[PDB]
Amino acid sequence: GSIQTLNLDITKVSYENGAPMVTVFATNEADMPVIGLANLEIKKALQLIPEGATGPGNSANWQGLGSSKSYVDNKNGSYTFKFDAFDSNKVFNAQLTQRFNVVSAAGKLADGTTVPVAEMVEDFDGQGNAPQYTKNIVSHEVCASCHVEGEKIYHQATEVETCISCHTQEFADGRGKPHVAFSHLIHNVHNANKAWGKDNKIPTVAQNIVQDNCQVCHVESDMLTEAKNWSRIPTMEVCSSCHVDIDFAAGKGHSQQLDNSNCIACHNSDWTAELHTAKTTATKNLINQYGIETTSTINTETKAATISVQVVDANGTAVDLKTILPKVQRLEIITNVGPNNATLGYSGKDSIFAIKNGALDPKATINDAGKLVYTTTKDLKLGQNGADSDTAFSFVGWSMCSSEGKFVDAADPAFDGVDVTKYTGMKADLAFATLSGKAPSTRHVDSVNMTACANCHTAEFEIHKGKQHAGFVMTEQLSHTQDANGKAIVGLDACVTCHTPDGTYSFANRGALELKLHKKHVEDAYGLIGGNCASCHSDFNLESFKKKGALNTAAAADKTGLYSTPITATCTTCHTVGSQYMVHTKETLESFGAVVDGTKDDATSAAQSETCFYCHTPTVADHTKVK
Ligand code: HEC
Ligand code: HEC
Ligand code: HEC
Ligand code: HEC
Ligand code: HEC
Ligand code: HEC
Ligand code: HEC
Ligand code: HEC
Ligand code: HEC
Ligand code: HEC
Ligand SMILES: [Ca+2]
Ligand SMILES: [Ca+2]
Ligand SMILES: [Ca+2]
Ligand SMILES: [Ca+2]
Ligand SMILES: [Ca+2]
Repeated sequence: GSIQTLNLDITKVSYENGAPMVTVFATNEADMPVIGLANLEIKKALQLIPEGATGPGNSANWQGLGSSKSYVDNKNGSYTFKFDAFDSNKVFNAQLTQRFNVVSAAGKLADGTTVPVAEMVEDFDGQGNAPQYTKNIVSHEVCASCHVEGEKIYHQATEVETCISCHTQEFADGRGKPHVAFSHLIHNVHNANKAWGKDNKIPTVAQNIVQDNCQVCHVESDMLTEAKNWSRIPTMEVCSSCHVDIDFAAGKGHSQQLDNSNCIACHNSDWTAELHTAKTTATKNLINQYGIETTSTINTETKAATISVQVVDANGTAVDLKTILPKVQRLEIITNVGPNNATLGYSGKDSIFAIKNGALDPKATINDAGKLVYTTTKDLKLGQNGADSDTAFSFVGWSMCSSEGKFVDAADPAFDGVDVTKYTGMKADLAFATLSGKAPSTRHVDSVNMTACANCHTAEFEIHKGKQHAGFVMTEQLSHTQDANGKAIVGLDACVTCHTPDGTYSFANRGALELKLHKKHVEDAYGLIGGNCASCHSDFNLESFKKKGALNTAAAADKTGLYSTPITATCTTCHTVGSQYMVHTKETLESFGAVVDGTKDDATSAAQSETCFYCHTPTVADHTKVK
């Protein structure tokens, strides 16, 4: 027995006896009644003090009426709560909106059926009818973009409405701690201007992901009638959460404000909304002004790839590159071979900055058709490593010079790209060519795609933007397949040009794409992801292992490469051999056909000898499934 989803509805609220009687109906993912819940509770009963009631400019706030774990299982999927101690403070007002926060703890029914956590709020008028007014600003779904759905976020609960129901203005006032009001706390813990908690945690990582972008949590919605409160209700209590150096009482860093009466008179919604979103809006506008369309052909006699880049405008119309060359900050072309098992390594790949700060490299030209044209100089070794090695794949990244939301001419040929306020990474592209002239091989893209990355990093993520790279914006420009609904898949297959089976610049960094995303995110995003493979994966492509060879897993004492068989290499990124995270010894892994941190030749020869998937049957839902 296992329930996948527990749905909760408050179906009836009756005040016929004084204190409300509250009926909850519980169903599973199949809409069948759930009988026997043992940990159902009204975690909070509240009523809504309306906006301005506590003073001009002040927020609406949730006033406490108690809680209850007292209920009858009616044996039909419904549960009826009573309150032993309703409204201890004697503030109940039937003219106010009434809220109930209902939670069901993860656990087991009696029959042993597993039941997942469930939370909800529902609002009512003072007689249990539909409510007359609400404070509906955000919904739990925005938090699930970045925090694993169904797991506690910091503590107590899994859904933002539960946090909001306890972290009230009344709660903060009662503790003498303004900062624990949820509308203060939530900005505080994602903003690095001040630390939080006894430990003085500086939110460096939250700051680097969220970047004060109001629109990752504040989203307009017919379902959320107070969604525009983020710009319409300026208060010292909320604005000070990130604006930490103003003292409104003393008039330091701002004119004196003794209350919230005048904030909106000067801080109009249009200005607050515009000023906090201006820069991301302007950047997104610049990224969407141009595209590129890239082709690649192999000379059958020289075995060199020629890559052609067509700039296009927002409508897909040709732009001659000569017209915008002075504004191009960088354009880079990286070519590798064998899209399912890259063969040239990091050191052997072909790479060029065809354009730097408005100057063509002498190896790149613009033809009479207005296309940039570049021919590889490295030995591509086409056809030297089986059918996959027939195919060259070329990744194009580029950037435009930009200031205050406009493209500008490059004024400084030596501009180093460190100052990311001076340029915009643009839409990257991927082009395939074959030596044989047959259709190209392509890597699988059916297990991970850029939609998952964009949940935390946004669709405008300028990957590697800085001193070393233009910034790769990943879009349908480099899609070559569709999912089962016909949606273009934006794969990470182009990243393999550098993230090769031989690693990146050093044999020490687990640079292969099969290892690198796991290594970065298990080290730096475990608070968000932990073991949640679904944060990136729709599926595992286990069949892809049959196209892999050796994967670089370590550097020897002399700085040369050590390699593992590909399943062992992939699992060991998070399961280090000889650590507390890996039960299998090296000897045991070798008994299962593996090479652990051996020579490229030994790992290549053994790459299809691993018996791991005889026992292991990983799925995204449970990657641990085995024996
Ligand atoms: C991605 C853009 C995010 C969205 C949307 C939300 N949160 Fe977040 N949060 C995020 C990061 C990158 C971090 C820092 C993690 C780290 O490792 O340092 C956080 C941090 C928090 C915290 C602090 C405690 C913690 O879990 O580390 C809280 C309490 C928190 N976040 C809550 C939260 C809620 C309730 C959200 C929806 C309104 C929410 N976050 C959105 C990234 C993102
Ligand atoms: C009451 C039933 C709570 C619910 C639901 C949530 N939290 Fe909470 N939180 C609670 C208490 C009693 C405290 C200590 C307050 C104090 O006096 O210091 C907290 C504290 C936090 C903090 C630390 C805030 C700070 O020190 O600046 C965070 C980041 C926090 N709580 C987050 C949080 C989130 C995201 C919740 C919903 C998932 C949540 N809390 C619910 C009580 C209650
Ligand atoms: C998620 C990590 C958020 C980001 C980023 C920002 N805000 Fe936010 N805000 C968030 C929550 C969960 C809440 C509480 C909502 C509730 O129902 O209590 C808020 C609240 C505000 C408010 C208060 C509105 C009111 O009625 O008093 C304001 C003025 C506000 N938020 C503004 C704001 C701005 C300007 C941001 C970008 C700079 C922004 N928020 C980011 C969650 C998150
Ligand atoms: C963190 C999530 C923030 C909250 C909450 C609020 N603001 Fe903010 N504000 C923030 C940043 C990162 C910036 C710089 C933005 C940029 O692109 O330049 C700002 C800026 C302002 C400004 C302009 C700067 C100035 O010196 O006055 C104003 C007037 C401003 N912010 C007002 C404001 C108000 C009224 C808020 C509560 C509704 C508020 N901010 C919240 C980050 C955050
Ligand atoms: C008009 C007479 C104002 C009243 C009343 C309030 N504020 Fe203000 N504020 C005003 C100006 C002209 C500026 C500078 C704008 C700029 O872009 O330079 C501000 C600034 C702020 C900021 C930003 C602080 C910073 O980034 O340095 C915040 C967060 C802010 N103001 C909030 C705020 C609140 C909450 C008010 C009522 C208590 C309030 N301001 C009153 C103009 C006026
Ligand atoms: C939220 C749950 C995330 C998902 C999904 C993905 N990434 Fe991520 N990434 C996340 C965090 C919290 C951090 C560390 C930030 C810090 O400041 O330390 C990262 C880091 C990266 C980096 C490093 C560069 C950077 O901008 O910090 C890269 C290049 C990166 N992440 C890429 C990436 C890709 C391609 C993803 C889809 C496979 C991806 N991330 C998912 C949080 C999250
Ligand atoms: C060669 C021009 C590269 C391309 C194309 C991509 N990456 Fe990269 N990446 C590269 C180097 C030299 C390094 C540092 C050494 C190392 O292997 O760690 C990286 C690093 C990453 C990281 C780790 C964190 C960081 O340093 O930013 C991640 C998560 C990463 N790279 C992801 C990534 C993705 C998703 C790419 C396709 C969009 C991608 N890289 C392309 C070199 C190059
Ligand atoms: C985003 C930060 C990721 C998380 C979280 C996890 N995986 Fe992953 N995985 C990721 C990428 C970018 C790739 C490379 C795809 C490529 O083209 O090489 C992978 C690859 C795997 C593979 C190889 C098979 C495949 O589908 O490509 C396996 C078996 C795999 N990942 C397993 C896995 C497990 C078990 C996770 C949860 C603990 C997990 N991944 C998280 C990115 C991310
Ligand atoms: C990082 C992105 C991971 C990759 C890649 C893989 N695993 Fe994993 N695994 C990971 C975590 C964070 C955990 C939970 C650890 C804890 O105790 O909380 C696990 C757990 C397992 C387990 C269960 C633990 C045990 O002692 O056996 C198994 C069997 C397991 N993982 C197997 C496994 C295999 C076969 C992988 C390659 C296909 C693999 N994991 C990759 C994180 C990550
Ligand atoms: C059956 C005889 C097995 C073969 C063949 C392989 N593994 Fe295994 N593995 C097995 C069991 C019974 C367990 C523990 C399961 C549990 O829940 O406790 C494991 C565990 C792992 C783990 C998790 C390690 C940890 O977290 O400590 C990993 C990463 C793992 N196994 C990988 C792995 C690889 C790469 C194999 C082929 C070389 C392999 N296993 C073979 C059972 C069996
Ligand atoms: Ca209802
Ligand atoms: Ca819910
Ligand atoms: Ca802070
Ligand atoms: Ca293309
Ligand atoms: Ca075999």
